[PDB]
Amino acid sequence: YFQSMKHTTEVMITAEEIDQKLDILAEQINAHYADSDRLLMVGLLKGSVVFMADLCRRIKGHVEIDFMSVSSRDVKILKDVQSEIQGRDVLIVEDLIDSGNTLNKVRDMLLLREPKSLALCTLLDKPERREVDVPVDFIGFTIPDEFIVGYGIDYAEQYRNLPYIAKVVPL
Amino acid sequence: KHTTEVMITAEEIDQKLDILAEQINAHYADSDRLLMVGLLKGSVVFMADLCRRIKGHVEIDFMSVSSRDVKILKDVQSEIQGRDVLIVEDLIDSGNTLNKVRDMLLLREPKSLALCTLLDKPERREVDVPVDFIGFTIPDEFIVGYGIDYAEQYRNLPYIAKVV
Amino acid sequence: KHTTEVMITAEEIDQKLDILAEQINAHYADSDRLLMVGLLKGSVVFMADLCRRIKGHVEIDFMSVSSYRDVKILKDVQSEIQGRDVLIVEDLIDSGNTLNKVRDMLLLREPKSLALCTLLDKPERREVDVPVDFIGFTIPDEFIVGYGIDYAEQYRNLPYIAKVVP
Amino acid sequence: HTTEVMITAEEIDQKLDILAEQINAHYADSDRLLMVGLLKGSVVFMADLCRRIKGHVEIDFMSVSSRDVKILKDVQSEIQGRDVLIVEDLIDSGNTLNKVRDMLLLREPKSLALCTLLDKPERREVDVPVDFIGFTIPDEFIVGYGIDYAEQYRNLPYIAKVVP
Repeated sequence: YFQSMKHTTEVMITAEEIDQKLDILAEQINAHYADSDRLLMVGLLKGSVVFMADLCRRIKGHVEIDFMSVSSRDVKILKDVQSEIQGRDVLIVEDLIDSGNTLNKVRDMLLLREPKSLALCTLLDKPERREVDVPVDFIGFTIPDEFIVGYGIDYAEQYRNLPYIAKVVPL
Repeated sequence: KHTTEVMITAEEIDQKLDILAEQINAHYADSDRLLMVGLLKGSVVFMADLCRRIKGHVEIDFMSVSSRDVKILKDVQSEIQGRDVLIVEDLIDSGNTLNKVRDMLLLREPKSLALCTLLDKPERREVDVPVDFIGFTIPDEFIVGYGIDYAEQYRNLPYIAKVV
Repeated sequence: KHTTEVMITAEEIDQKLDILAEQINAHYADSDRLLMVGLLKGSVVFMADLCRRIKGHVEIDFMSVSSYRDVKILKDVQSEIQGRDVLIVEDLIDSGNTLNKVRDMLLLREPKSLALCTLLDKPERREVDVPVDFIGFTIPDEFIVGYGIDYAEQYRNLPYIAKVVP
Repeated sequence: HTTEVMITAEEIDQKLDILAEQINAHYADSDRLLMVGLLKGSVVFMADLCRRIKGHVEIDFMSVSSRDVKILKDVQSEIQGRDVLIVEDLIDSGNTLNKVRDMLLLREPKSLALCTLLDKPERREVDVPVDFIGFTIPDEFIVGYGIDYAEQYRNLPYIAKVVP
């Protein structure tokens, strides 16, 4: 069987618009952590990697980065952070928040380790999809509930490496 | 420099496992299913012997973990939400690690969470962790065997020994 | 939708573990120290029982791998393997596909020696010819549970090996 | 110590275009490319490079620690029958990459290749095949663009020499 293309992708947010938003988020984060000397940025794999890579290069001061892998089902830790959390300023960095369910469970687990502070930063937010009230400190774009990919977001492990955010559109 | 001397014999442990199993079986008599979770590596021998005496629909699972920080090196594979969960441990002394594990598991909203330890050193307690089932209450002796190591050795002793 | 029927009693398993320990202990007579490495979750009861019968300076460890779909390491061993005598301890071998990948992974770490012990072997299922040094029982291709082996996560805690009658 | 730019962000950017053209030509005929990075050092290079690679691309990550190379987190994605590209920020001794390449070869990828942004050929202690190299550099003490000194400097947008 030959499988014909069944969808295409159309740019929704360009690489340049994302770059602009990162400048804004970095101004907000840098201002927020002005009186902090060290910041630990924790990304959730796989989706946060592109965003974390770009953002971390704009954050000032002593910055450390780390990653965790969790399952979306209870939230299971597939890979924990390698850094100590207690007494540290911690910023969780995520590509997209929709339901909030995963981020809320990750927040709760980290809070147990008594960071000095815990904040959450998401590039994209679908506020319509929210199912639990998780506090998000820094938000890039507010978007409708579209089928989106790119800049770390996959569909069937495809499109994670698009430099822009696209919606997946049927023929 | 050191040697080992038997403190609690294999036969004494065997008798206490029957006593623990009766308490556990009575406690979960009305439960749909029980998930028993051991912490690696120390819990494996105790868990292996104990789970064989527990009635009903039993599943077993393991975690590996290594102050408020904890690192989860391996989480449980099984679902926790809405299930009866029994944490199975060889020895509780400070309770520091167990308390952190208990707190993390509580976030997953098990129907119930309980703790069983073969050995308890109550004089060593540094945090108030609730312990539901205890085999033997012991002084702070330097002990190995039945899963408990010194520098990774002696976990395979069938008895609990004092290191002399 | 199903029942169980005893295939190997707890007594028969106990007797076979004595035979296996005799073989293992004789095999490692000259060994300074042995690392026994069990695969989770299936090997845990067999490991617990067997390790208590093995002589000398013994250390135990565990790994968790996904079933062969690649064989992925979900939890690696904590111990160093390089230059150690290592015995992999498994509940059951059938296709051999998973154990073959595990053996290969451990060989890459350059142990002093590597050997494999399985309590149960279904040789009519073998797809890859992984060398096994110690075998407890050779069994027909039956739907089996108990002594660490599950059906849908149930029955791992049965103290005997049982056939499921569907 | 202090730091001094050795390779600018613009220079890295120019080289990533060169690397991307080589990779894109090499994999023009590929059904699925899987790019695999080692945490944490490869994340920045991976993020930049993957955005320039054409076709069906998936990315994944492993965490390994050297003593044996133990797998702290394996890839989530399937390797068997796929074209796989290991993406690394720096190769010096090659020891860890050689063990990683060997482990991935066991999974029978269609093809396996290695790309590094930086190579210190004079530091090589094992013969690992490297298919794509960005910059060949002397054994300078360096940080930035994912490479740390005691966990610091990973977020520098350029590659800096540490001058003590």
